[PDB]
Amino acid sequence: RFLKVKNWETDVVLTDTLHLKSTLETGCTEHICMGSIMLPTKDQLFPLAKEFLDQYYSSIKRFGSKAHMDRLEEVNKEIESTSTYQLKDTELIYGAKHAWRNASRCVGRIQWSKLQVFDARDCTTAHGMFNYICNHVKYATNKGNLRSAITIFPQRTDGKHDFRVWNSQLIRYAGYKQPDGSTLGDPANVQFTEICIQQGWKAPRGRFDVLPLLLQANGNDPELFQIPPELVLEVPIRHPKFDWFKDLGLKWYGLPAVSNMLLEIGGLEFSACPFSGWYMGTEIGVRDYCDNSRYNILEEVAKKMDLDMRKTSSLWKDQALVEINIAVLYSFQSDKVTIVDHHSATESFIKHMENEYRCRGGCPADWVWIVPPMSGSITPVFHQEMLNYRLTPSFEYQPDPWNTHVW
Amino acid sequence: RFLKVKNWETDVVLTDTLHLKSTLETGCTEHICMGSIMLPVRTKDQLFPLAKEFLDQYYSSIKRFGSKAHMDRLEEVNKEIESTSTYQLKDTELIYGAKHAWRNASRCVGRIQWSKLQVFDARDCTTAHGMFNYICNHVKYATNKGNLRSAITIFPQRTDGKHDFRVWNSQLIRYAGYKQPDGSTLGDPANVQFTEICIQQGWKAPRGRFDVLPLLLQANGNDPELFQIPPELVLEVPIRHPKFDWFKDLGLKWYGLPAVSNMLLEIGGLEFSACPFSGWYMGTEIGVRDYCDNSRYNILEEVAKKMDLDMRKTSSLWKDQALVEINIAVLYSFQSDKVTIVDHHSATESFIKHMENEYRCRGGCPADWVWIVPPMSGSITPVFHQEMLNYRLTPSFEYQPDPWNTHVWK
Ligand code: HEM
Ligand code: HEM
Ligand SMILES: N=C(NCCC[C@H](N)C(=O)N[C@@H](CCN)C(N)=O)N[N+](=O)[O-]
Ligand SMILES: N=C(NCCC[C@H](N)C(=O)N[C@@H](CCN)C(N)=O)N[N+](=O)[O-]
Ligand SMILES: C[C@H](O)[C@H](O)[C@H]1CNc2nc(N)[nH]c(=O)c2N1
Ligand SMILES: C[C@H](O)[C@H](O)[C@H]1CNc2nc(N)[nH]c(=O)c2N1
Ligand SMILES: [Zn+2]
Repeated sequence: RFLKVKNWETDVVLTDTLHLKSTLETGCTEHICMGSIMLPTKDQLFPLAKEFLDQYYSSIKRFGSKAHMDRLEEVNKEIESTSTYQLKDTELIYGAKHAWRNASRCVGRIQWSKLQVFDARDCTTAHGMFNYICNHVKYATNKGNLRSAITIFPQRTDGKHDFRVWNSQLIRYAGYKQPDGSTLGDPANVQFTEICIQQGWKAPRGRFDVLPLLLQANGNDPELFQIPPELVLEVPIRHPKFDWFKDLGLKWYGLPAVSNMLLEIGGLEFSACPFSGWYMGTEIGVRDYCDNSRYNILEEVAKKMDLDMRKTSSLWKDQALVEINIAVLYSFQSDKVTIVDHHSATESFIKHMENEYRCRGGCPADWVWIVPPMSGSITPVFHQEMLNYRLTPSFEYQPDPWNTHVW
Repeated sequence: RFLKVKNWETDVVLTDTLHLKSTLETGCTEHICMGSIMLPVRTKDQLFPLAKEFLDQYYSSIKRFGSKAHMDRLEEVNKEIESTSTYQLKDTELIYGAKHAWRNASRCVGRIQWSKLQVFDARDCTTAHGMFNYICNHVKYATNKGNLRSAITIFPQRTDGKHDFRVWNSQLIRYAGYKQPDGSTLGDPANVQFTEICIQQGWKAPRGRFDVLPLLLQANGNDPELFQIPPELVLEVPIRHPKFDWFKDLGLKWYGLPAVSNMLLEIGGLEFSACPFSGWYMGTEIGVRDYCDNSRYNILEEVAKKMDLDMRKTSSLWKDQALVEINIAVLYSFQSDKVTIVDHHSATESFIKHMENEYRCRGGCPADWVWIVPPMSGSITPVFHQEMLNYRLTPSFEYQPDPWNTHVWK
């Protein structure tokens, strides 16, 4: 069927047909919606490959051509013989860009076509991975004028020689459990911060300690490496009015770079595919800084602002939230590092949605993730109906390696 | 089947078995989620089973399942249906049914209060004047001089579909909206079409910014009739700020009694098309949506200007700053006038406790995340971090088409 999507603020209705080409399941049923759940063979492979090549050739206006047919046969014979195949550089680039295009939880997809792809399929070791990663970080950071990029390591073979980056993001802060029973640094990384020590790392036991990369190549045991500090761009956070702010001693890194997902293109699985773009202000100011299970800093900021924290209805938490997020943005813009506010980013997404609807017939989107964690309804996406469904190529979740690795 | 739901802030995991009793569809499929879509005359045939299901739930709730009283009621209803094609609920079943439609309302964050609902039985009502009297009594009881009390008034159920009782207003109390020839709107933009119908029907509009609309009431399928709610019965709150003395000069005020009046209440297969209900406001409803939605009063700029915020660029977060103050004001004004209201922090925290309680004593709590999470400060409320399962249980409150689109004028 053909579904319709309405924006309740502008009345604009869009019709969706792209969903009709969905393959994977959503987790929902006619009886129950799981829209808010965080995570709901040669014979198998060729179909997948064919589906992919078909869209690739269609995208380049050579659908059904001899080239298309030839390629389809070549891959067909390759799988039948090698039980797998290799993507052409062209198909690789198209695949990665589209996996981003299809990321229903990503609000910055208007940038999807401008992705620098780094082919690391010739990589064989952890030092090699480190080398490729350092080059990605430097390229993408670009002294503050961030550029989206992804580095693709060798695809899975027999699952016994998988490449993996154990970190969740290339750059994050350490987390240690203290005697107090409290947590020093980032609580979200406590466990990882331990496996780094349990492996050899010498933690400074600080509040913002850039973690070491834990790289795994060809199924081997992961190895540690410290990213040249000169390559980790960091922003000290200050407020454009509260000169006391700085004493909070807060800072964040400029490069968001998801490194634990799995990239699936034409059936092939790339288990190590770190990618990066740039931050939306709220990710740091609202989630990293104010989540109760994270740096949980609202109370401190509240106190220095000297506001009545006696009653929830004074909305001190909300007032502080705003100020903190004003600081994050302020600091990044001041240090000339790329960053986008939730207002501008959501506006962009709406524009992207409209482009996608008319040039592609739709845009899979997960409302639960697209709407910013603060000021939801004053951003346009809140009033925008969205249809969520899975399309390939795609970025998928995968088990944390330390729960699957056989040392 | 069992389903796990987890809170990513506390790691608490709950198990849901309640969903096994969901009959109605959700709009989603194994291939598509319609979770953010706002809205995705029965036969004797499908009526008795609907009745039986309900009566079994009722008798089980009172620990009399399988009793003689239970079996006789089933036989009594079955006969009545075969005989008259419908059936009447006992007062007790009506009350139980009403409370459960609220208890099952997956988009309602105030459900911790479900068991305390005052049900007014208006099934003996035959005319619009009769409806007006019932509604006046409901508004006065509910308002209770500012100490709000949850209530619902239930008018006669649908029979053949040509004799429906309907409250044409979407809420018993709402402000008029007027579109000017220059394209701008005076009052509340959301109520413009309804305001026009009221004028066409004879209402003398005072054409101001906060004019309480007249009730347009339809009884037994007849053409609707106009009634003005006694002003002394309509409690309102002037909006001022704890620190901004100029806020009061924005000329804002809101009514204190929220009362949805356009939903359909379904109990045991029976359809109640006019069932106005009221509780009390969560601050953000007024402060974030009614006041700051671009298509509503939209006061962000004017408030931002007076605060002398940097409006040159969005990254100054002037909108976000103005938003908090306005919401501080709404809460402050209500508490000062001693009119019940709840802020989003307290409301969401209570809902999590209610939800956990429901999972243990009931096996679940259908909830719509998209609606439950507040329109501001989303992630600093516990619900944002809570996984929820949405499904439909009856009894329930359902949407129904606006009456002006279906009514056959006499
Ligand atoms: C350049 C601007 C970019 C912006 C502003 C942006 C913004 C966002 C935001 C705010 C999220 C949610 C993060 C969270 O809540 O954890 C997100 C998620 C995501 N983005 Fe983008 N993104 C950008 C670039 C990228 C790139 C370059 C890719 C892919 C190559 C991408 C793929 C995804 C995926 C797959 C997710 C979901 C990850 C998860 O489930 O944890 N994003 N993005
Ligand atoms: C005790 C006070 C109550 C509070 C604080 C509360 C709060 C809320 C809020 C914030 C909404 C969302 C409104 C919107 O965004 O349009 C809502 C929706 C809802 N509530 Fe409650 N509520 C209360 C009492 C009730 C009562 C008395 C009933 C039923 C007897 C009820 C039934 C529902 C239903 C059916 C919806 C969804 C309405 C729609 O879809 O438009 N609520 N509630
Ligand atoms: N802006 C991005 N955000 C995604 C990564 C940052 C995100 N806020 C985050 O903390 N993700 C966690 C996963 C959150 N559950 C991680 N993978 O370390 N991506 N980007 O490439 O531009
Ligand atoms: N707090 C309540 N809120 C629901 C009613 C107010 C809501 N903010 C509102 O404006 N609802 C619109 C529907 C909004 N789409 C209506 N039916 O007039 N309900 N209550 O019983 O206490
Ligand atoms: C339970 C719920 O799914 C969870 O808290 C989601 C909500 N929306 C989100 N949205 C984004 N962008 N990122 C998140 O981590 C979440 N967490
Ligand atoms: C499109 C989207 O579903 C829509 O704007 C929803 C989102 N969440 C909501 N939540 C509540 N409580 N009330 C609403 O009117 C809405 N509108
Ligand atoms: Zn769904």
